[PDB]
Amino acid sequence: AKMAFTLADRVTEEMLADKAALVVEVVEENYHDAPIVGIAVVNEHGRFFLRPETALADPQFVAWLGDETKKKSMFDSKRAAVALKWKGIELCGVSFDLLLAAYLLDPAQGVDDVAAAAKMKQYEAVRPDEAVYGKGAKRAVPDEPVLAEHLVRKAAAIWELERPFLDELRRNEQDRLLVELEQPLSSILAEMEFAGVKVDTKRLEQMGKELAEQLGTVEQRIYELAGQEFNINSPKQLGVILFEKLQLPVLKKTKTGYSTSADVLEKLAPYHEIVENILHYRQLGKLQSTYIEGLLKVVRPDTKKVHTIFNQALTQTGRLSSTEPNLQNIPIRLEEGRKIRQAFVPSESDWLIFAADYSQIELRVLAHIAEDDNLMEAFRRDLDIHTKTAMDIFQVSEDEVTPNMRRQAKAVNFGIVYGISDYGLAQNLNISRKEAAEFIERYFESFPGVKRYMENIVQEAKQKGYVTTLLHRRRYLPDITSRNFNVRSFAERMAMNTPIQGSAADIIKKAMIDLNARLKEERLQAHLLLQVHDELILEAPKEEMERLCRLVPEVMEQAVTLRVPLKVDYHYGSTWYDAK
DNA sequence: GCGATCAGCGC
DNA sequence: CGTGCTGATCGC
Ligand SMILES: OC[C@H]1O[C@@](CO)(O[C@H]2O[C@H](CO)[C@@H](O)[C@H](O)[C@H]2O)[C@@H](O)[C@@H]1O
Ligand SMILES: OC[C@H]1O[C@@](CO)(O[C@H]2O[C@H](CO)[C@@H](O)[C@H](O)[C@H]2O)[C@@H](O)[C@@H]1O
Ligand SMILES: OC[C@H]1O[C@@](CO)(O[C@H]2O[C@H](CO)[C@@H](O)[C@H](O)[C@H]2O)[C@@H](O)[C@@H]1O
Ligand SMILES: [Mg+2]
Repeated sequence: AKMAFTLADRVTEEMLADKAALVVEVVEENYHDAPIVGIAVVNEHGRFFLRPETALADPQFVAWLGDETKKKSMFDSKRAAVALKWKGIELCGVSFDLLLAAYLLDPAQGVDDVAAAAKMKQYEAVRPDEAVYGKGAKRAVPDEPVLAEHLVRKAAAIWELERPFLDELRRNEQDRLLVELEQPLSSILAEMEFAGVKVDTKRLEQMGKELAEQLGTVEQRIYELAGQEFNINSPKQLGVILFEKLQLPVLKKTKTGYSTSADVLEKLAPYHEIVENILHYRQLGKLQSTYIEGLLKVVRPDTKKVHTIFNQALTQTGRLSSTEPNLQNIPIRLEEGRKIRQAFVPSESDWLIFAADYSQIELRVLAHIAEDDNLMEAFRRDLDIHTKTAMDIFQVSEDEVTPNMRRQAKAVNFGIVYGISDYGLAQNLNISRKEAAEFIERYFESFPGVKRYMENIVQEAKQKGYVTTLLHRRRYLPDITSRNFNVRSFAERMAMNTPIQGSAADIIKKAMIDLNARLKEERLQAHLLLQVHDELILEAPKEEMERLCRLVPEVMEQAVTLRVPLKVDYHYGSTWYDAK
């Protein structure tokens, strides 16, 4: 039966109590400068629905929203906070965010709406958002009666669920993680997203023109060498040309056909001149379609800024993700793509971009957690970790390490940092699974502490059912007991990797909170723009660079205290590209 | 229109 | 046989 509530035509005092579940509904997935379709408030006085036009124009309600002493419980408060920021309204006092609470309790559940979170506690008196709004082209805000009941039911669920969610977090020893880390970070992410990053669109357009030129040249060359025209961007069509018309060997196949991935094309290059051209085409095409045209599509015409959205409740490792646009994967490895970064500039005249990154934070975290004497000593001496790993696994002095040895040691470390299988390592180094496994073995012989940790963490995951990070983030691994070798092995690798990657996530998140506190104490105009897993990107007046060179690295390095030092490198320049 | 498949970017 | 995200193609 329907849920009782007052569909108010004006704001009343009882709607402004010092404790309430609040819903400020933004239906558009991208909430930047998006519409607020409705508001719901549930407190000790009852349940209320308010039309945005009314509430947001009412000075009492606005003041209530901005009053830090008036506590609010919400679901995805960042969405509401940002939508309100675009309307010039401040949201304060959010003491509980159900989305973040559910995320910390179990990232694997994929909770993306109130209904999903509520179902965790057998509460189902609320509908999934998709059921109410639909999806895709059929998505739309329903009539007021339907909308009002939905927002009220969501607010009611939040009101009822706060206590049980907080109680379980306390049992998991995650209450501080929510209240002292994720919730405060949510507000910082809101400011970053709202600020956005300025884009030199003319620069991007110029690069695009140039790429279009090169693409046309290589495209014709490809048809030339192929003896016919075909859709190069079609793995299917390309596969027929390469493996049927040109008879190149089939070294790898996909579930549906011939593989044409770069790793495969690399091996085929010697056989035909068309290959190198296909590779060149893939590189330029990726830049053109994804980084030039893609970025240009989401830049705001009025300010020339891009406003990403950081998904704080998605990854199972505790990392943040970025969308519309994704600003965590802008090219940097190859010089060609790297130039894309020249397009990201300061948002004000005479300001500069400042970037600071942790040096090998994942392996330092591993040295700390595993308490491996060799690895800890390596970082205490601040050694080149890849040269050092090569020295130990290949049993040679430092001057005996060749470039190829270091490359292979670096690939092994990559595998450790990301928890890839011996198969993954074999493909990465183009060697046999046996040889790959062989390197792993040599690594454990030289880093016995790491081997002990891996064995111990796997047993711990099996016994408790989950693994944890430095700040108590948790990840359940039900597959660790599977009688299927591949499935179980993956779970075991995640058991060892999550504490590493997840703790690194915990650290940079706390650094972000500590940094903003310091920037405020110092009254610096500098502010965060982006987080890219192990690095922070800021912009600030050129006159603040010297102070940032000392402040940023220090705050980041001191975020937590490990058995080994943390080290942060930094650079600044006129564009993101120049902050190298 | 929309999901599946394949590709490649940085972490 | 680490991952999330985005874009081009392809078949229903
Ligand atoms: O507001 C971000 C927050 O919303 C969720 C759903 O609760 O994701 C939605 O919004 C994202 C940003 O536009 C989209 O990428 C995603 O597809 C959409 O469902 C959460 O996952 C996220 O933390
Ligand atoms: O000129 C466009 C026309 O060419 C084809 C090949 O016959 O595709 C080419 O151009 C596309 C757009 O630039 C690329 O995506 C593709 O990789 C390239 O081969 C046709 O599909 C298209 O109609
Ligand atoms: O030989 C023991 C060694 O094998 C691993 C897998 O690499 O774990 C296996 O053996 C354990 C018993 O000691 C089981 O609990 C586990 O499920 C099974 O895969 C290592 O963790 C262990 O050191
Ligand atoms: Mg780094």
